[PDB]
Amino acid sequence: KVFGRCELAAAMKRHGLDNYRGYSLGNWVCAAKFESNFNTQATNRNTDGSTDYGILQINSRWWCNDGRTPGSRNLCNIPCSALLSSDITASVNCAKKIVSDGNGMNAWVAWRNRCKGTDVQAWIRGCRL
Ligand SMILES: [Cl-]
Ligand SMILES: [Cl-]
Ligand code: NA
Repeated sequence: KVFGRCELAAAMKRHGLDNYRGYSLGNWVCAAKFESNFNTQATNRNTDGSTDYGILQINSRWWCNDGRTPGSRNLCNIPCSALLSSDITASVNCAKKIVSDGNGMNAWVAWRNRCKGTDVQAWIRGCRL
């Protein structure tokens, strides 16, 4: 499923991401835009053989099991395929654990390089929330 920008903002808000760990909703929408282009089915393979899954491109090296990242962990206790659902609950619940691990949203490279220090509120402007 490819979310609209306001559609995704409303779903993230319902799932508790607005101001979660001090990150306003615009940060989460901005990160999803540049990580996956709002596409829940996005996958990308990393150099170390791990793979990023879903609308927030969560890495199998640490966070989910795809059966093909040797020595990896599964800290969100989910199959990586669950991160590709049209239902974003699994992605949100896992992202909540990631952003709480000490490094905030710096875990997402696209957020650090393209969202951090910008007017992220522009990503939710005009949306009914
Ligand atoms: Cl915002
Ligand atoms: Cl980047
Ligand atoms: Na894993």
